[PDB]
Amino acid sequence: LVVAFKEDNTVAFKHLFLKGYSGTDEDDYSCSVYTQEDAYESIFFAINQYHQLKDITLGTLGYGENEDNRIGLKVCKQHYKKGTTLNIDNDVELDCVQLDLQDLSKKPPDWKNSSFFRLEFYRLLQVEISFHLKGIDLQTIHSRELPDCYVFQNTIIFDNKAHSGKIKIYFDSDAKIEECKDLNIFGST
Amino acid sequence: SNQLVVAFKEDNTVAFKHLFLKGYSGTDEDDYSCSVYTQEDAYESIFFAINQYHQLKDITLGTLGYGENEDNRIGLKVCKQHYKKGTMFDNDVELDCVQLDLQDLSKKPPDWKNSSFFRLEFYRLLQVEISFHLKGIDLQTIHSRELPDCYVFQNTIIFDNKAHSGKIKIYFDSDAKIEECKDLNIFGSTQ
Amino acid sequence: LVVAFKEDNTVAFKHLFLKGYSGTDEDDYSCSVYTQEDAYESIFFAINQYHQLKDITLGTLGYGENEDNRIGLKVCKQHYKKGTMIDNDVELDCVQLDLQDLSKKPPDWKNSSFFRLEFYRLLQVEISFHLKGIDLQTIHSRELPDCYVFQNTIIFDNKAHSGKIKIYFDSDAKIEECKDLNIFGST
Amino acid sequence: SNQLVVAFKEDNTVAFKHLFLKGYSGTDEDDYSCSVYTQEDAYESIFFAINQYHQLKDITLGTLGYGENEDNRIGLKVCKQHYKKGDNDVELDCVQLDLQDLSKKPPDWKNSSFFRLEFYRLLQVEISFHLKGIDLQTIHSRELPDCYVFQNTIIFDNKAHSGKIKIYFDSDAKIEECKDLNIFG
Repeated sequence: LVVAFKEDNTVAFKHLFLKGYSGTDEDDYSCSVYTQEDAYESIFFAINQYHQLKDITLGTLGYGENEDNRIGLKVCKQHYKKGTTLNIDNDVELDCVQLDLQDLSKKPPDWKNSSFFRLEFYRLLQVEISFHLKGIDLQTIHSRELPDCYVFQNTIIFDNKAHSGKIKIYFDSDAKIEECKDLNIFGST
Repeated sequence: SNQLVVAFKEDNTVAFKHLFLKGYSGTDEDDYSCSVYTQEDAYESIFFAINQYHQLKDITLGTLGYGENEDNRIGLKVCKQHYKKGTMFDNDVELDCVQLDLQDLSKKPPDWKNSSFFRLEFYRLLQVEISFHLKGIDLQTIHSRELPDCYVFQNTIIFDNKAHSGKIKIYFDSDAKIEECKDLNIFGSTQ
Repeated sequence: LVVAFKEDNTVAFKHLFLKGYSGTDEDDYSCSVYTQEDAYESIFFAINQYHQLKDITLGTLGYGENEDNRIGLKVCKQHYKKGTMIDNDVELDCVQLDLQDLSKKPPDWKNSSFFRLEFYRLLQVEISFHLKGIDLQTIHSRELPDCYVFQNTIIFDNKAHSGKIKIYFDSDAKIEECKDLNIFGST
Repeated sequence: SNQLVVAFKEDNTVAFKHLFLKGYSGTDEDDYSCSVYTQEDAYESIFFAINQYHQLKDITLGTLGYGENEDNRIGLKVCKQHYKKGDNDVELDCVQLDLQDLSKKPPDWKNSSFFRLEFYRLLQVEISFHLKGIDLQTIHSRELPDCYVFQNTIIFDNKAHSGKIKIYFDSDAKIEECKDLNIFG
């Protein structure tokens, strides 16, 4: 459970998945956005970087299995419930979409034009992207005589819970040692 | 009973500085937010603020809406102070004002950009002042369906050239006050 | 005297004539360049900002008459004489560029043999010009007109020959009563 | 360690970092000069260094010149350490790039199989070249001219395998027996 390996990977993930990430966290969150375009650009950047991860990462990474034993990312949006001037009820509605690698690979990407991604920011509490990545620590392949395999449970949160006109973008990564699943490491062929 | 949350007033002001101040770095330069040292950057900053107001519906991430100004109309007021024309020039200062309605900004091309008002003579310019009202709702602390209180933001952007040193100091002031919502529409909402 | 007006103007001049000036000085010098392209771009930027000063400045400025009652900027270069590669012989070449020379379309000065620098033997390039400015806060109260003459100098120092050129901006302000002189935008 | 004009050695090394490290901010990131988090950035930074060496003549503001290697032929060496795919489990490949190879249009070297890196088993890439420089502040009087030989080395360090490559720039200056090579003028 090498803290350095867990930590060094997280920094690299912030640079890969957070559009415009300056290199240092802004406060408790990694960065923020103040406009609808920047919010959409940041959400779509994270998704497109996951899709193309194979040709981006400089690590010994691979896609990981999710709760259903499938590879892909989940996108959740929490909105205040609407009704029939201020058309909002305090009841929160949670919508989710699972995007498989085939869905992202499709040309044109039909997911971008979905009604799910037409956000209503005036009643939006947050958007949460979540995906799993499997990585190997090669500094222990020769030491242990069996590679230290890690499972990263990555989560990107676009928190708009303040409703102050700024969205705080958080990047969480939970690493856990695991056994090898014989999953393909991006670079190897 | 005090009902204004300082955090909500201040968090919104930070966001307005990002929306209306062109190139705003994220932190204030000194007592003023940012400065400009050329005529182009000065015009670009003036025009950026007006165009951001115009397109606010598609920019803001808050629960905002346009607010009725001092005289009950919708829109933003631009003002310029300048030493009156003379042989190199009390009441030596001349104050010209211009009220731009939502329809004036919506014309494509906005005819306001080509106005003689916006042809500034920087050698005798004291300052330019942009002023507009925004209404906002704190959803985190309403906890009620009807009777939502709204923060009335009395926003002002000042382009101070009173020093005449070659630098224009850009200030952003925002005065929040709790008020009745009074039937004004929240940008992303529909029925 | 009004130090604030002298210093506030120097800050503005650094933003107007120093290409890419970040807003704060780098060390004792304002900024530096590490390539020939950046060095040429910085020299030409200063000159072109002088030429177009009328449509750039936010102050109450005007061009200043040089020591010999002339309008324009002077550009001086210091190159080593053809050495090995006397103590040391340096070739100090100068060019005076009048406002009519800068106004000529196309600018023939850019294509001059003067501006074909040999950086391996270049000690420095120095751009110098005069600007006259008025402090309108001295006319706000009484009717006494306080005028200033700025003796501006931009120096591209390659005297170390270490691969970096240090760019210094000096400005000497002197209170000299104006004589109904031309100010940008006045009619 | 004699005739230690430390200022000249260090002033040149700063300028080298600006010429050969792509996007170098002006100050080192930590113990290394800068880092890269994507394969495209890693390739752009590698190729930027090589292309700046190729065009050094039209870039440098110093009194520089190319330096000869043990080969007695001017050029840069690129080395890559990879884990053997499958006592030594590391594989070291090295190439030399002549100035004629860099000068040919189109540069055929960019499209070579040597430059198709497998980042999952890559430990590091190392560009290494020699540059000769003269300190003109010691020839002024026509007495004793000091010639320096800079043994520059850029390292793209992926030994952590954490997804970030640390870029180190080294420069070893030595006063040598001045063999007055073309000083780009």
